[PDB]
Amino acid sequence: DKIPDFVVPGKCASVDRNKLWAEQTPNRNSYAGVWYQFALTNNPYQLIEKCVRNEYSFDGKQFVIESTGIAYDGNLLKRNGKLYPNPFGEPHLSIDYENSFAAPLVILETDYSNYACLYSCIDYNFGYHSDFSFIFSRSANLADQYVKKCEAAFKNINVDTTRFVKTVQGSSCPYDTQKTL
Amino acid sequence: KIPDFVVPGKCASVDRNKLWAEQTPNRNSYAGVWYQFALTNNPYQLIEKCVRNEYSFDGKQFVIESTGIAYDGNLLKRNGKLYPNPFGEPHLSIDYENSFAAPLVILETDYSNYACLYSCIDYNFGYHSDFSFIFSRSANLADQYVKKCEAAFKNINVDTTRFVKTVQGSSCPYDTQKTL
Repeated sequence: DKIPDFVVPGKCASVDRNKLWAEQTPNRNSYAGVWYQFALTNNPYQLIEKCVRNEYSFDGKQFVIESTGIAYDGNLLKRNGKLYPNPFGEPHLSIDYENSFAAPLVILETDYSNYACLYSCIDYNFGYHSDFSFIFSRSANLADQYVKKCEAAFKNINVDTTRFVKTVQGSSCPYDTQKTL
Repeated sequence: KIPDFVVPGKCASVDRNKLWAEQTPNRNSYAGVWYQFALTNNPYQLIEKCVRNEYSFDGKQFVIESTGIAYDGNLLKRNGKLYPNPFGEPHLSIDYENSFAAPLVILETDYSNYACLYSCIDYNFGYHSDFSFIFSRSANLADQYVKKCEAAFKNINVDTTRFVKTVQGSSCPYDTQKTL
């Protein structure tokens, strides 16, 4: 039987969240600014297809996010999000978007000034999980040397990195318009 | 051949503002114990049988302790919260430990006997998944109340033939559950 490639046998991987939380908590401000989605694994919840540009502002307690790009129907779209600590005190963040749902998000690795590797995972009641991974860049392109760092990080928690698909970015994108939305 | 909980089209419009206006003043009456009477197929629900949800309202949100028999036959406790949607939208978020948070609308409730609850998420490919529940204040629920819920789901075009009854009653260790 065929199932989607983002439904995978087994339980979500462990991820040493307490380590990452302690490393990231004092650096929150540095995570703010603009991040471009360089690539992601197949994700049925993402409404923005191309030129995905995420603007993060940090208010000391959470990040407010303005995500923009071209939707699957070819129109420009702006979505409003928030990233805040998980409400039960677990050492991870919730990413929540307006008119959507919220999901756990771990920053598996970032150097803050070039790239970030992101990960979210959900267990089902029937012996499978679904995970969603992103590679984020501070610019429209990202050098092979940083892509490999994410690839290693994902490979290490057992994610099939052949699942990554590159997002359209670059001078074909109307970034100046997107920022006015 | 897709799961019966992946449905064509966009999530339904549900008159959330009308609901919110009704329920806001009555939040305290929504606390206490609610049994899951029936639900549509849900892959995120870890508790299979004897599902008992205890709600406490602290003024801003509800704190939830959900208990019952897991799919492996063991007893399970899950901690949840229910709070206003953080963007200011007129609905609630239901959020469970080591899970995710989803929008939750109470389509109808009389507080003393039943509640009909609904959650919907849209996909980028033109389909949605919705999850529906019938809650009761007792292990059983009279027919007249089930029917009110069936009417409310029908009104939003949910196919009520998707509902399955949850095991409750004699076979359940509620006394032990209360203890977890």
